[PDB]
Amino acid sequence: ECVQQLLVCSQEAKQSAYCPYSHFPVGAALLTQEGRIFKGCNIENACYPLGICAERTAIQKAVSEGYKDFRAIAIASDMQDDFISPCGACRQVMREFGTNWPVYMTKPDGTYIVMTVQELLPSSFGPEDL
Amino acid sequence: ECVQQLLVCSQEAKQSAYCPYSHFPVGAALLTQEGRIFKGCNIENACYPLGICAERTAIQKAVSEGYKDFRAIAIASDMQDDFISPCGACRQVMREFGTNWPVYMTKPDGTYIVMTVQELLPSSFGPEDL
Amino acid sequence: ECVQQLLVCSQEAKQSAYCPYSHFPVGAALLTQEGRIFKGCNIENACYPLGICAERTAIQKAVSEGYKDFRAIAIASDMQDDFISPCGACRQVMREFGTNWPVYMTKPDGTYIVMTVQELLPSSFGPEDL
Amino acid sequence: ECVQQLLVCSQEAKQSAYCPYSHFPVGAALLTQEGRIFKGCNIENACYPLGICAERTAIQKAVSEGYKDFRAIAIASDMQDDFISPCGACRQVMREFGTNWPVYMTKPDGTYIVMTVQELLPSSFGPEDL
Ligand SMILES: O=C1NCC=CCN1[C@@H]1O[C@H](CO)[C@@H](O)[C@H]1O
Ligand SMILES: O=C1NCC=CCN1[C@@H]1O[C@H](CO)[C@@H](O)[C@H]1O
Ligand SMILES: O=C1NCC=CCN1[C@@H]1O[C@H](CO)[C@@H](O)[C@H]1O
Ligand SMILES: O=C1NCC=CCN1[C@@H]1O[C@H](CO)[C@@H](O)[C@H]1O
Ligand SMILES: [Zn+2]
Ligand SMILES: [Zn+2]
Ligand SMILES: [Zn+2]
Ligand SMILES: [Zn+2]
Repeated sequence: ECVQQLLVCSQEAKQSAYCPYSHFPVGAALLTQEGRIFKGCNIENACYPLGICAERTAIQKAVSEGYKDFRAIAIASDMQDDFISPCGACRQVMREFGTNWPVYMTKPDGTYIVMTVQELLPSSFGPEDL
Repeated sequence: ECVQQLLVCSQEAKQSAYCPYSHFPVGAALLTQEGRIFKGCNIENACYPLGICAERTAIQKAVSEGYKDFRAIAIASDMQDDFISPCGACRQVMREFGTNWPVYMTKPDGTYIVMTVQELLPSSFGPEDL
Repeated sequence: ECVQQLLVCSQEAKQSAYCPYSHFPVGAALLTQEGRIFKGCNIENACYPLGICAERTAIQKAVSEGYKDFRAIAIASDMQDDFISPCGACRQVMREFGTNWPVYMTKPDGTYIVMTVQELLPSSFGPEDL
Repeated sequence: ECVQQLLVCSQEAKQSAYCPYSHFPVGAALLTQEGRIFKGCNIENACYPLGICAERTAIQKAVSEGYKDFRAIAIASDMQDDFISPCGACRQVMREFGTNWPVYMTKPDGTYIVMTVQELLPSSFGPEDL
């Protein structure tokens, strides 16, 4: 039941969210095999397209530290009627570093649904096709 | 058996591909409900991130023409041992305009596997969560 | 080939804008050497990072159609105070296909200011750097 | 706070670069007002459009950590002929957090050229335009 640890960490991360345009804060906490946890939030830009997601910010922070072996990730948002699910782009970056690790799509209260990168990105495009 | 029509159109589209960096040409042919077909290819940039996929180029061309109701899309590449599958990002743009339409992931010879946007992007993030 | 054409064409292009999130419509009119014009608009996505600008939509349309020349491009917005300037990303895609050509930053007023791709993105990163 | 620190720190950052596709490593060292430095590298993806630059990786790391100030940033590459300049997209993300601060474009030589965010992206699009 260490999932609990991640969830709180992703809600903490959500606090540093820079989303002045959508006002839709998002946080994520990435867990490596080593046991270290990397936090990330969405970072928008006046030119919407140049923004970045919370999952991407965590993965990129971890990869820049040398951690490329992930065990799981938890996403948090202020949405109530829906679990917070990663977008196609984020699912593609996750895929770059793993196919069988769990993604925790939470709700503000602590409830969540879990799916692996493969389940989220079936018949995925990947490194091997290049 | 009009799928044939799309496939050829996506291979035609693949010819205008501007991929000097990956040398990995990709074409796509989008079919609207009206029956019109929109072609697209990947367009790279020295700064890799600024590039764009073939599916995205077709959808964006169609949307800029007022077509937002899609019936199907076909992707073509020069890859042999794998069907050409859309990346997470492209699956997210498709989702923006439809959840139940077919995506034709072809092979150079004409063989292919088909899946809907939903199957490709399960538990998807979408407009409604905003 | 002529300014007026670009002013009205980029203005019409703005009409197809798919921007339910920003409510900030943008249009683009890319004039090729041949004399053909390509219209483009901003096309947003529920996941902000996956939207795309009017200029890129226009350029991508052109390239996918075989045109990589470009004599000029005009941008338009519903912004009455100040001319819409392209975002750094667009300047970067513009540069991939030339650094001298003009970019017409306009106002609904019909009034405009013009700057070359090179002036918009000085000491730029490009294909030569490989 | 000091040039030398940024030159070596951006150089180390380049070591974590995940660039199996371009084989073009890039490092970034963002100096915050506080005096803390954030390293970043380019992190590519099988789908080129989904990679991310060293500067954005560095900036995003910082912001997610609460820092939105920035006193300067240095870029580094294995490019011995010419200083690496940031791509338009990076300049655009840089601008979102200030337009005056310096950008140190370097050479493995230790030699460099410096230009402000504003000089790199003149007559820029920004948050004020909403
Ligand atoms: O970080 C995200 N992760 C989860 C789900 C959707 C996309 N987002 C962010 O939500 C905002 C609305 O698109 C924008 O800041 C995205 O980066
Ligand atoms: O258009 C694509 N569609 C299908 C599958 C993967 C991603 N690509 C392109 O393949 C190249 C390698 O990433 C790059 O130009 C992408 O835009
Ligand atoms: O097309 C654009 N071109 C010029 C100027 C700004 C960036 N945009 C669009 O404006 C909206 C605000 O970021 C978003 O839909 C962008 O695609
Ligand atoms: O990090 C970068 N910063 C500065 C200069 C160019 C763009 N890049 C990276 O160089 C590679 C070539 O486009 C790709 O991995 C980009 O992310
Ligand atoms: Zn995402
Ligand atoms: Zn794609
Ligand atoms: Zn733009
Ligand atoms: Zn960059």
